[PDB]
Amino acid sequence: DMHIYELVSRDRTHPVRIYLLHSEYWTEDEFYNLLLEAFQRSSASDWHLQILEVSKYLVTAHGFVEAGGLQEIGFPGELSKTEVRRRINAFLGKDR
Amino acid sequence: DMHIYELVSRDRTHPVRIYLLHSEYWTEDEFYNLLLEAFQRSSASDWHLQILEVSKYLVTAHGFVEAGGLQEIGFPGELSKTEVRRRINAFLG
Repeated sequence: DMHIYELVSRDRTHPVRIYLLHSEYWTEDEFYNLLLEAFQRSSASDWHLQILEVSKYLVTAHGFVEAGGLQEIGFPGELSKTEVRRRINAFLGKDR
Repeated sequence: DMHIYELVSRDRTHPVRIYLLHSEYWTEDEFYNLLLEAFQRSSASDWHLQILEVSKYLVTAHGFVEAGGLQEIGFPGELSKTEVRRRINAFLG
């Protein structure tokens, strides 16, 4: 039962999202503490670059594996199966 | 490599997020088609129940694996390594 750890570099037009996987659960505090650890062997760059370094350290030092990305599909819970199917068909066009 | 597929059921009080992992990459369209595929087998329920049926179908029929959840930390891209450290500490204490 794997767990997902995301690191975000916030930006107006060029945000960075890194999704890491681990087989174990890390509490939020443990998670933050991991970044402090990374902060010791990495350069003093700004976050948009530092995020890359922290990711590299979690992977090498603690067994996180980087995922290729995340795709999402959402609907209101109240939405009938017919309207869901409606919305999906409209989205798919001829790729059905 | 490994890819994440998240199904969301939006609600006023009990939103539900389900995170699925797969070894293989599926386009959004293919992911949508997977839902239609599951719809062939599933009940006539509203989405808040349907989502659970779709998840189970993706898992048992398509080799998707459910993840336990998702945790996230974010900072402004422009933020210095110095201030990042300070926020982390502020949060921890």
